[PDB]
Amino acid sequence: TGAFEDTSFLVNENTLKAIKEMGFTNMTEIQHKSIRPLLEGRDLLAAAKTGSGKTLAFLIPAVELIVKLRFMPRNGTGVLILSPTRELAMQTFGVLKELMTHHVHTYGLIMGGSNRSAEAQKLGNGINIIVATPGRLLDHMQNTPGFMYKNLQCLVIDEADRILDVGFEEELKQIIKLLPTRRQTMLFSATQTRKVEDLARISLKKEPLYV
Ligand SMILES: [Mg+2]
Ligand SMILES: [Mg+2]
Repeated sequence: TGAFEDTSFLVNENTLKAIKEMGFTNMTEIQHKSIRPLLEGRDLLAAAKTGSGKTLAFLIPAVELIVKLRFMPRNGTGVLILSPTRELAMQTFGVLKELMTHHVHTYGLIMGGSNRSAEAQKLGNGINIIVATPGRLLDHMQNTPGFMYKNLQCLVIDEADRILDVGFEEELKQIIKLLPTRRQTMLFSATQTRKVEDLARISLKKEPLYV
């Protein structure tokens, strides 16, 4: 039973209600493979491509941790999603926007070269789930002082191979280092590369692999 409605206990009803209003009925392969285990709290290494429905795969358990632990603007940041490009960062964010329609928790797109000071003032408020792009996020983490990440629960790395290709290998190593180690970490990459396997060691602990 790969339907979405059988994910009620495991995932908040307000999440399923939104997803039902998105027009989805049944889970894709990676969703079925990934969600159940990710809810339990395992670190995933996924060999996924765009079109697999991987976005929802990582978003459902991400929003779940934020709702479960009842995060507030007070609590700083909870989930951190990394995207190579602005196109994908925005893409993922639009989905997040749809999924958060029946939630009160704070979410924002702290990505791309676009008005740095307005983002800083925004993050100061307390943004629970953040869809971001690496190079700019590190800039906030090193320079924006009122940015709280100490409470981080989930870290998602979308299109890992594509992140390295745009030249963010060092930007990655430096965000991960500065992140609290007690966390769930998810790694999605279409192409299994030598470099990809290396930052997987840095990011993950003992992953359930999914192809
Ligand atoms: Mg660079
Ligand atoms: Mg991928």
